Amino acid sequence: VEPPNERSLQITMNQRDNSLYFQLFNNTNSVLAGNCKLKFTDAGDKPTTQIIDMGPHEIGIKEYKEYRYFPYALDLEAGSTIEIENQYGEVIFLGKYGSSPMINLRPPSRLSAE
Repeated sequence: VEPPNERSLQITMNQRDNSLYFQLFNNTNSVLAGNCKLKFTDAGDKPTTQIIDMGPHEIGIKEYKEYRYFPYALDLEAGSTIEIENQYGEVIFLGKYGSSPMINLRPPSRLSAE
């Protein structure tokens, strides 16, 4: 069974008039790093080149951030996948969108498992 103290990362989305907002909620028990970038996508089938930057600023635990991009008058759909590419350039957390704006993320690659 998966290891304990196994937290995750949630990210909320909110599309407005030719614009899209993405909120983060470091639910981890460690801490978030900066100089990261976001690799959000409308849905996944035929998304856009929507690419946001996390800036050099980092995020802490139980923290929170709000990134706004544009233009973007699209229509979010169930599938909107996201990816947080740290300074390294390799996504660490990813998650899709659905009914709710906020959806768990988690790494696309396993970390450890007994």
